[PDB]
Amino acid sequence: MENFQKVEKIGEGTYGVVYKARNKLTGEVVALKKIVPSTAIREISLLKELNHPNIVKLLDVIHTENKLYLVFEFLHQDLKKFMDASALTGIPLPLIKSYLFQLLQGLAFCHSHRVLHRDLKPQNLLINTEGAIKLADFGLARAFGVPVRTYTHEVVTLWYRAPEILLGCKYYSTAVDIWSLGCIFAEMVTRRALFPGDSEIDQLFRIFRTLGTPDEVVWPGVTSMPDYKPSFPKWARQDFSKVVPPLDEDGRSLLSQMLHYDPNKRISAKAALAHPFFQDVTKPVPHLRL
Ligand SMILES: Nc1ncnc2c1ncn2[C@@H]1O[C@H](COP(=O)(O)OP(=O)(O)OP(=O)(O)O)[C@@H](O)[C@H]1O
Ligand SMILES: [Mg+2]
Repeated sequence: MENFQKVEKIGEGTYGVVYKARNKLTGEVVALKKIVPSTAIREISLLKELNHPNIVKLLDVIHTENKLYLVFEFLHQDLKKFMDASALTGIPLPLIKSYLFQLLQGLAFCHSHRVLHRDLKPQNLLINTEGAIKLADFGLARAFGVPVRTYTHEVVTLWYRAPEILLGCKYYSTAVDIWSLGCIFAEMVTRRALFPGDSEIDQLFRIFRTLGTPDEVVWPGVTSMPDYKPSFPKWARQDFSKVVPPLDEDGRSLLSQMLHYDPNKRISAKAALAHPFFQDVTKPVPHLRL
């Protein structure tokens, strides 16, 4: 830490506080996260080689006196803040599409190396002035554990959690990050979270009320999951024309496949990049005021 000057406190999250800092020798402006168990050091160290332009770069790992400091590339804004700033107008569709496309490329890269994010959400999607968007904190949930409250006792967002996780599947796949991104895609288009649950049962029941209570027809094996109960109410599925209205039929087809109940059938990131929705994809630059 003596090599870094804390410029400001950016925020705090699940695992610790994040500061904007300046490297006192390289001159570099970085984001410093102050979070050590053996398995986590090893796991965090492999993240250093998972480099991709749509993944926030992990520059260095500082393990000192029982404390762990992760040094990241710094981006000027997160997607929650961008959404809140664009609320009156909504993010134009071409930027939504470009962002979704780029995040899918990030996901196909990590997923092809068998690494899952596990906790995608707007705060973990960072943007710059050029039109790029990157996934932040990739791999940290597996490296450290995912607590019900943050280190600041603040609540864990359930809004983007895939239903297999909520139903108690222990070994879920890379399909959980596709569910999350699907949820974030719907939220960019409508300017409202898709499933804002405020407890596990609330989250699950918000899914069931839009997508229909899953059964053995749509998801073979669902009724035998750990937290599955035969007493769950039976709600009908709703039309995506009603769920994300402005979106065209390519968008709606892609989103429903990203929200498939059965994780084995949900589209993978690589097939999603070939969907017809991305046929006219471009890379606009956002209106960003730093
Ligand atoms: N590399 C980074 N560059 C710039 N700002 C960042 C960076 N990483 C995190 N921040 C921002 O700082 C704030 C704190 O992030 P942090 O990761 O602690 O919590 P979170 O993303 O909301 O939750 P989680 O801890 O589960 O990731 C968030 O708004 C995040 O957007
Ligand atoms: Mg984060």
